[PDB]
Amino acid sequence: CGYGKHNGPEHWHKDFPIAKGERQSPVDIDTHTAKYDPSLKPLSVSYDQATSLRILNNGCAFNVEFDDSQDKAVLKGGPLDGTYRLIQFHFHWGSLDGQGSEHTVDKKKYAAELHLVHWNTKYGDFGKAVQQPDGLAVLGIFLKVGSAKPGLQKVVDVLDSIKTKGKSADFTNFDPRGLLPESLDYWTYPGSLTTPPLLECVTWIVLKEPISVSSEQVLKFRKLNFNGEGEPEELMVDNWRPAQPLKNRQIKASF
Ligand SMILES: [Zn+2]
Repeated sequence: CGYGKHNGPEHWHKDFPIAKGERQSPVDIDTHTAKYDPSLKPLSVSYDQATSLRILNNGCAFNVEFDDSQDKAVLKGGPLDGTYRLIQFHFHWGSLDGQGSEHTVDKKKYAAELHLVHWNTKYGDFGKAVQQPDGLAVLGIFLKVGSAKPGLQKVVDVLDSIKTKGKSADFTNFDPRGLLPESLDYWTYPGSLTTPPLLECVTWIVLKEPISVSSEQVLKFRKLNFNGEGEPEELMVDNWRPAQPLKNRQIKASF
């Protein structure tokens, strides 16, 4: 995941030619071209039994990891067929409050974007699922800066213990329901992972309503480091891929 001046997103296609593929993410969501789809079934976010395990700085972002060895936290419904298990969430964010999201809405960039990553249980494990066109479902939630998000603060306050690449910390009993907005109204389209290997295995479900976080919460994201301990400091900021061509896809609205 290079995001620097010399290995950023514009360079990824040399190692990962699918970077110029037909169903790459993120995309700009043009709210006046998306169409309401009455065939969509209700979206079901079932996180009551979620079991968080750990938080890891992987040099790209930080991942909050879940126990996915049973259907404890699943996403169903919407555009999805079957059951998708929560494996981790992470964020992308900017150096400045006016940038950081991956998806855009009518070209608007948000300060950050939350990705709750789920895999289709029919494929047995995550690594098999990413090889399938319907392998993953990613729930995307925009972050704007305004009032503090109480449900995010436990995350913010462990970041000091995972400052550098390769550090992890115990992160049990975190409830990801605290990161959801009130409304589950969404846009959906077929896409890809937004970091290498950029595999075209994702059904994207992007919520229309952003959550608000405070300036102080996002400033703590920006104190993380892309580098490992003992290396020259490179602040973990602007870890987002810009919008990719929509090509032969239709974005559908649930509302
Ligand atoms: Zn992501």
